[PDB]
Amino acid sequence: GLSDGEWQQVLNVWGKVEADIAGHGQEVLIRLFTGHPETLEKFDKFKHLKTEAEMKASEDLKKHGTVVLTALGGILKKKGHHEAELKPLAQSHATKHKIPIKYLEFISDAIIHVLHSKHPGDFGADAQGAMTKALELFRNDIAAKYKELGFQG
Ligand code: HEM
Ligand SMILES: [O-]
Repeated sequence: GLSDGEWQQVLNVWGKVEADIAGHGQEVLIRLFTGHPETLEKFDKFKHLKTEAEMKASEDLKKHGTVVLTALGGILKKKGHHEAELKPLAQSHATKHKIPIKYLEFISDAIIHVLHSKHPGDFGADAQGAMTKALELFRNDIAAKYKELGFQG
């Protein structure tokens, strides 16, 4: 798990996201979709986004980014005691949305990238370490639920 000190770093970093949830969420999704176009195909409602300009101009994409980061933030604030919050997300992503765990790895990486891009020089090595541990814990707990379901893709 994460130490108390690491959790404090995670939630300090998260304050930066909370100042502009929509902006961070949009950039995370655009980073995901442009780096990994297969992920866009999982979103019937974003499939029409044929260019990054279209992605940037999409208010519904920003809206979904808000939904995604709001959910993640609620999970992070539980500091690992997130079974109730995480189980339903894992199950909806496996059974309804059909999201392979690889794509959760991709979005975790996107979050780290966006944090550096939006806060260059203000996302220190300790902060990156702590946030990485938190995202790995999130991903790994989802992975356990995916295994229960026998879900791969
Ligand atoms: C940080 C990781 C993620 C979080 C916190 C998250 C959160 C959410 C939430 C809260 C919803 C709405 C409720 C639900 O259906 O469960 C949702 C819907 C959805 N998610 Fe995610 N998600 C994540 C990653 C992903 C990834 C990586 C993909 C695909 C590459 C994805 C695909 C979808 C799709 C297709 C929907 C339905 C969208 C719609 O048509 O309204 N999610 N997600
Ligand atoms: O999502």
